[PDB]
Amino acid sequence: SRRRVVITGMGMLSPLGLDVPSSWEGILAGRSGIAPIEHMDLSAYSTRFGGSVKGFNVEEYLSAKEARKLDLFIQYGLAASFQAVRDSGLEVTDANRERIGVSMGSGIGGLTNIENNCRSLFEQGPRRISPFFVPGSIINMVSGFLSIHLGLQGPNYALTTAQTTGTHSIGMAARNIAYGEADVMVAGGSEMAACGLGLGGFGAARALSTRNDEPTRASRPWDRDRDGFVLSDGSGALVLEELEHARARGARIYAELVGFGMSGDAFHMTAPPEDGAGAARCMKNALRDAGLDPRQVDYINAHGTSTPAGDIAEIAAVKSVFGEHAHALSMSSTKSMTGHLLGAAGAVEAIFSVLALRDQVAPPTINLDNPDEGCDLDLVAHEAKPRKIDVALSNSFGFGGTNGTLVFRRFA
Amino acid sequence: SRRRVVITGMGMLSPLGLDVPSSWEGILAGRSGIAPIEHMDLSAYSTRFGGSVKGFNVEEYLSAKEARKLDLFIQYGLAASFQAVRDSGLEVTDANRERIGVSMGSGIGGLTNIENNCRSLFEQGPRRISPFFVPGSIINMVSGFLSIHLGLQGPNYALTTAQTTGTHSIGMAARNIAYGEADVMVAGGSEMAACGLGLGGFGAARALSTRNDEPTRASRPWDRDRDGFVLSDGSGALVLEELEHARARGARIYAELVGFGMSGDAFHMTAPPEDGAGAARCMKNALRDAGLDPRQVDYINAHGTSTPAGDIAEIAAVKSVFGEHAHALSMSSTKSMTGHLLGAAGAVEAIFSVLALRDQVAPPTINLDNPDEGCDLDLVAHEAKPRKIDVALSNSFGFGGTNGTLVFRRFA
Ligand SMILES: C1CN(Cc2nc(C3CC3)no2)CCO1
Ligand SMILES: C1CN(Cc2nc(C3CC3)no2)CCO1
Repeated sequence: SRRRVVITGMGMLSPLGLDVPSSWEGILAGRSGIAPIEHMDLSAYSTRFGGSVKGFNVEEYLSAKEARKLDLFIQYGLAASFQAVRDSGLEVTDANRERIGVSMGSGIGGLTNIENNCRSLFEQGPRRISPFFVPGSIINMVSGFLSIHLGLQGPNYALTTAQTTGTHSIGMAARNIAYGEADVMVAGGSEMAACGLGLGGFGAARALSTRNDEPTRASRPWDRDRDGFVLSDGSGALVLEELEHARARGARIYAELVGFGMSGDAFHMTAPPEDGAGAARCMKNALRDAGLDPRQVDYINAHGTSTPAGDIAEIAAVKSVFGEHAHALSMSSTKSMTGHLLGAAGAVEAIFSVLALRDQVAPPTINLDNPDEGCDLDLVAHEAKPRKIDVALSNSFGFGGTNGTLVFRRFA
Repeated sequence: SRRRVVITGMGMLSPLGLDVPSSWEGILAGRSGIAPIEHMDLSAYSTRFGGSVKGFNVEEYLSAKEARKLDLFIQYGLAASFQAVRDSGLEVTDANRERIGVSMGSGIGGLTNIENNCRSLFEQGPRRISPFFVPGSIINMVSGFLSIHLGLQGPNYALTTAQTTGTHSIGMAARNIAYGEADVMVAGGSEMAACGLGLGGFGAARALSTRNDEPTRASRPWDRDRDGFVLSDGSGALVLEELEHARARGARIYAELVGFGMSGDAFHMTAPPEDGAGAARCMKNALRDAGLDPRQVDYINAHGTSTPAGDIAEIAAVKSVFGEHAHALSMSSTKSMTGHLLGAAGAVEAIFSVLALRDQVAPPTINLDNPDEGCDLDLVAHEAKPRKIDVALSNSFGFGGTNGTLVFRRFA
């Protein structure tokens, strides 16, 4: 029968920090991680800024010899995973290594690497493609390389569900533990899509904010002057652990993961439905999975991408699910500060959701100067709000009409 | 406790045929689908051949306009999925659409699309990138587009576990049904990595057969003259269904999915351990999942990629798991005929395993002229072998040491 799942370790790279604590300090202080991109010439692009990881030192984690072989998304994924495992205090042994797995996901994985090897192929020919190109670029190699370095012989896999990837990765890893397929899972996601193909591709779809002259104000979820999402890089990893296994070894437990929902919109390849029907189905699945009265929800970390259609869909979904209680809970988008980490958005946001529970504080939606038509909930505009939070919900939506919800609550 | 999962529909594109029965006919006749790759200049490449899908007409499935938006891997995935759903006779209704989900995966996804947009990007800059570039290229758009086209509102996700994708997709879908998260899932994988970056990428790692003079002899699993895998394209989709749901509507049931195993080697990024300790744990895990003794297994559809290290690891793994029954089971690599469909390998091989149960026949390992040192099992050399098959295993082992086993059993 179904076992309980707790969070015993967390790790992160974000535009606000090279770990969880430094990232969280920025979240609570309403700091923006968004800046003109310096690694390349974006003068031909309609968007020239995003959320870069600043000062990442791969030699805190990996040999320069291994690092050279791996795309930044894999480097970021491993850094976050190592942080999480260290933070858990878990010791891997011959006694438990078959029961510890990994589910670290990505939207596109090694797009920089693919672009660079494409450049080689077109300018020089196939003989200049790296021998490390495939294992260094494909999405499942965070899971792969992590398992190799730590000796994890449990379930080893990777999700790719676009902007929903991190939430799905965490939820399904929890199910692995819940149903007895593993006792421990490292789960989350990593993204580094800030190359010509990523900024170009989202640019061609007009999905990105073009506020090049004021990048820290670009990401403004529910604000009437929003004009698309801000592209950001990084990684979130959590150590998920069966409750009795955590109690047995004396683990510090951050919070309990009580609920997971998925649903398909079955609406459109890229646009969410205006009424938030699929998002509402997903949150209800998750609240029923957690055995909760919806009025128990104190805080929602919204998907909150700063797109016109996405942001209003979410208000509509929240109003439909929570009715009058929609006015009592706090909902915020940390994407106001971090931008949109795509495959990693759900993973960093699950971590902010857990910290919202630890510190009893709703992070702000910065840049929310003029809430749009119908965006009349407590959206924690401008400044962090200390408040009672027993239950926190993290939403993600993505291309293909793919929805995820995670429900966390305090553990004592 | 757990619900029972059966297979009520199958769909396929392979190097042998544009559907399951035509592909299966090729398999039982020992036909090769491998040939020099056409309409692509491979002069500068060490490998010039592969398993291509021949005569695929996407307009049987999609309008020309919707096909132009989608990478070939997505087209192939949708073809297999639409075949599988039509094969099942399932009627999607408002009453059941929330209970029907999709998990169609890929190893890379849209390399061909990415390669052609790199061309535009380097030659002309970002302004020639298609607006449909991102949604037309990302791995979760087979699940996305299928869900939208058929109105499927159940769990909607995509796996990417390299050469293990198809096996994990089917296994995890089976779990969704077993634990009551869905009543029906369309599951499997698709792949089209026959571009410069795919042939070039694998070529640079020297992973491919370079037997350009005799492409149909290139794929020769456990033969002493094998020299790497053969890159192939295509798709497999299965309709997985809870047993009482299949029986209520009078579905034709091909077989029962009784077991699913996952394991990580935690060994090497691309090579398996020589003893196949990983594949052995995964098979043992799948038999335990099915409540079956190794003695009950009759037929194994091997990973059998025709790589020196992979083929011999699988022999060690089978001898270890099965002991004094290892010679009594038949084990064949259909990759001897199809080549390696990468993320789709496990999907088309699950279908071949199901059909082996229906037709009571072990497909051949063609080109097994001179079994290697230790390759003394019943590998079904050269020709199909009619026999008693009650239980069939399908193995997948991939980059990152990610392993998958499915266990199928006759139904009645
Ligand atoms: C999550 C982020 N993903 C990243 C991405 N992929 C692309 C191009 C190659 C298709 N540009 O950026 C897209 C899916 O959603
Ligand atoms: C099964 C196929 N996988 C996908 C793949 N990626 C590549 C090049 C871009 C790196 N070619 O194919 C890799 C291994 O798993």
